[PDB]
Amino acid sequence: VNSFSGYLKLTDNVYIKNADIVEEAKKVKPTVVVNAANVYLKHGGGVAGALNKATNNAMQVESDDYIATNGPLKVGGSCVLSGHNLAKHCLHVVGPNVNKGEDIQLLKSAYENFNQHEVLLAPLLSAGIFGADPIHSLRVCVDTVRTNVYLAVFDKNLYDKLVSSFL
Ligand SMILES: OC1(CNc2ncnc3[nH]ccc23)CCOCC1
Ligand SMILES: [Cl-]
Repeated sequence: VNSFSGYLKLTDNVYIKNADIVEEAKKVKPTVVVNAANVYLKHGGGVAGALNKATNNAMQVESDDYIATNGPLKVGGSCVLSGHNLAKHCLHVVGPNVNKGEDIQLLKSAYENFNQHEVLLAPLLSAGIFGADPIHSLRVCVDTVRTNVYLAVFDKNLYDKLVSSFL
């Protein structure tokens, strides 16, 4: 039993809700919140910009030190950093950015990072400003993630379409 509330159950391990991931994280304080990161951990917009703003830029400060030490992530890769005031940990996961020409096949590799964590609050990878089809992202999530994932979908209109078309 966990403290996630109001989710629709899609499969044995995948749950979905119309919610602002920032507000969800502040309420639940989950062990792991997933950020929709880029390889530079430049949290300028989308989910990443919103999560960073909620940390008063502390996420960006930590991220800049991480990059200065380690260099960029790989598309499809991830790193675990602090969750600041939002979660115990933040799993920064890089889905492919379609608006950069990146190979959508890497979306499965990106979701595989979730399997290293027993429970996660997460957005749909590569959705929004990363340019992928969210229906496809949800399908890849369900077919790749085996741990317990709670998906926050900000757009109410998009949430209803994902549920109604879910196979
Ligand atoms: O959910 C999508 C990604 N964007 C966010 N998701 C959750 N919480 C958020 N807070 C700020 C941005 C944001 C992906 C599916 O298409 C709709 C947008
Ligand atoms: Cl977005």
